[PDB]
Amino acid sequence: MKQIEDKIEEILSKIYHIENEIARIKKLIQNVDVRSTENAARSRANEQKIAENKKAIENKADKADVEKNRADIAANSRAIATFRSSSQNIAALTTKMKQIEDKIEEILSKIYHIENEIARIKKLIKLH
Amino acid sequence: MKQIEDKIEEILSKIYHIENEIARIKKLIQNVDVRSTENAARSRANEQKIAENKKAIENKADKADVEKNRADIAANSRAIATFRSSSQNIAALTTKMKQIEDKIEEILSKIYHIENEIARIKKLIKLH
Amino acid sequence: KQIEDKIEEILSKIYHIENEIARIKKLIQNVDVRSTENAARSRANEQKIAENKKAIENKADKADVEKNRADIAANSRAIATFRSSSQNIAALTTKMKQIEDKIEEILSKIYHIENEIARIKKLIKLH
Ligand SMILES: [Cl-]
Ligand SMILES: [Cl-]
Ligand SMILES: [Cl-]
Ligand SMILES: [Cl-]
Ligand SMILES: [Cl-]
Repeated sequence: MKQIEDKIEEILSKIYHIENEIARIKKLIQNVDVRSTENAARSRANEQKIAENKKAIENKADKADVEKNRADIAANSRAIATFRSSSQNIAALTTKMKQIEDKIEEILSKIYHIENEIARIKKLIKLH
Repeated sequence: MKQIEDKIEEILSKIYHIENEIARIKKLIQNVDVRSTENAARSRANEQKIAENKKAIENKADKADVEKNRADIAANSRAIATFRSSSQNIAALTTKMKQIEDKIEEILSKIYHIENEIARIKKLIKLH
Repeated sequence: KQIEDKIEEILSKIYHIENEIARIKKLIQNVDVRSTENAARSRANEQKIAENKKAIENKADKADVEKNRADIAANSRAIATFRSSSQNIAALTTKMKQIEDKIEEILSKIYHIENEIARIKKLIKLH
């Protein structure tokens, strides 16, 4: 009788409450199902950006290569101070050379004066 | 007894529906769980791979150092063609030199013949 | 009889269902959170990737360093040649020295000659 109509009253109340929870549950699963797929795309985007970075790195030059170069550069820099000295030796060998040419033209002229004297002397002596 | 029966029927239909909805929820839920654990695995791997790239990046050369080297190299190259006309000046000095060497020996040769002819003049004088 | 027995069943199915729902709620909640973590982790990763992309925009390519390496080995090959030349300076310096010497040899021979001649000029005027 009414014990039944109370169990039924309880049974309906539970059922209605169960229905609200399911609706609310379904909603939540939709919220999370959508996020997890936006995450799956966000992470497949990233792993492909990273394979680009991995690649774009296989292209950038080592640091050891560029520290060899800065050594070999400073090596050649120093060799330029070893063979910058023998530039001012040229400007010194040209002025001395020139001096030597001047003295040589002066020596020649003395010889030609001398030769003229000796021509004179050989004549004076045969004229006796 | 035929209102208690109508409500009971309403419940049996409602229960069957709720059961069917719960089966939908479970497998749906399962899949979001399955997918979210992938996304987690994917995002931590990517984390590892991002790290790897951060290190590799650290072993590559900063452009500014490579740009230094370029400039230094060019300024070395500047002061190297600069010392090509140094040796241009040499080839003139070497020839100008051998022109002086050939003179000096001729000068000597005229001088030796002068000496001889003086020795002659002197001997000619004493005998008179 | 036959009402009481359906109601009995119904109450057992409700209880069964209440457990399924309370189990479902913590599954969902767990998965919700795991996805909120996944979401931030993947947003962070994209920020880190985006620091690596910006650190790649401050490094030199292989081509440019390869170039520098060639430019250098040239300047080594170009110098080394020129280095062999400039030993020809040392040759002019000592040869100039020998000359300087031969000239002072010559200059002094001449002065002794001038002297002899000065005497001869006089001796011939003395006849
Ligand atoms: Cl997720
Ligand atoms: Cl370099
Ligand atoms: Cl260099
Ligand atoms: Cl990610
Ligand atoms: Cl990266």
